[PDB]
Amino acid sequence: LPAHPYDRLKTTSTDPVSDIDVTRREAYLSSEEFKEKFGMTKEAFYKLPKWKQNKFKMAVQLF
Repeated sequence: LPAHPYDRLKTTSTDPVSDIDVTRREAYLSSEEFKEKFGMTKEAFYKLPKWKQNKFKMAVQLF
């Protein structure tokens, strides 16, 4: 599926999207950028708990 760049994606941005996991807006980024901002890949990041997943998300301004 299509993804959006971090430069266009913000923690509280209202920009348009491709209609994906709203709860996982941060995932809207590419495996490279996303993992580059969270320091963890898809399987690596997703592995973390919900409480931690929501924390890191906003941590990189991605929520």
